[PDB]
Amino acid sequence: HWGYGKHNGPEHWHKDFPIAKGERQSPVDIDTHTAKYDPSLKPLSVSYDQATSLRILNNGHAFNVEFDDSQDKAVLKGGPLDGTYRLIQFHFHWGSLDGQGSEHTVDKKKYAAELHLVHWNTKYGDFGKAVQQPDGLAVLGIFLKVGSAKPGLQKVVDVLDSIKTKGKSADFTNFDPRGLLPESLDYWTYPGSLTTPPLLECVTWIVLKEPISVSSEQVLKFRKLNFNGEGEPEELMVDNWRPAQPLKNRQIKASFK
Ligand SMILES: [Zn+2]
Repeated sequence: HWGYGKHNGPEHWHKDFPIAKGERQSPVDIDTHTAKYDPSLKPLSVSYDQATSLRILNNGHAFNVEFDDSQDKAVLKGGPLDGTYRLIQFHFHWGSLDGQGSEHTVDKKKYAAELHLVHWNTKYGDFGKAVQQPDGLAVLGIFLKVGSAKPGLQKVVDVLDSIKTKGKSADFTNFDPRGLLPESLDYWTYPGSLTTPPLLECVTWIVLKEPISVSSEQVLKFRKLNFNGEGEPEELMVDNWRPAQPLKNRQIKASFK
């Protein structure tokens, strides 16, 4: 029964998931002056032209846009990664107010939201096996700020009324995740974890420097979702973000000077 409330939020997770106090937890603050440029890091290769989106699901903590990951259709490679990582789903974390919502921070700055494109390492065969490995996942994190609308987000925003409550799903085919990417693929990278229970330490994080802009109307639609099921007391799905965790024995690397 973990969540984001006063009685079950991030400060309680360690009781059920002791790895919450582990050595490589996420998110973290990205101190830009202390990140080190690593000239040997390769450009990212984001290959989403053949992506097959299938469905959108309200899982009670976020909404996931799910993809067919039974072939190499939408893959992430390069950068810090060895091998090929398949896109399984993306989701967001967002705030009740524009001044909070992101999980990672940049020099302590919080963005309005954060997009996570979740990929798993094909050498492990399936997602459930991948999360048990220290190099199992690669998550592309993209910050959202409020300003101009993001046209490529609109199809997502418009279906949210159909998945208001926990356990609702809707068909969501032919969505192109390339419309959620900023111009630049400059990034920071570090080893970390899932940011929701089970908090497994299986993620190579790749956090883009350049945020995307979304409109106030778009983020407001996020905030109309519900954490609860239909016919349960309504609680708005907002502030579904875990705060920054200690960096411990990790160095954040930058792909750019
Ligand atoms: Zn996430």
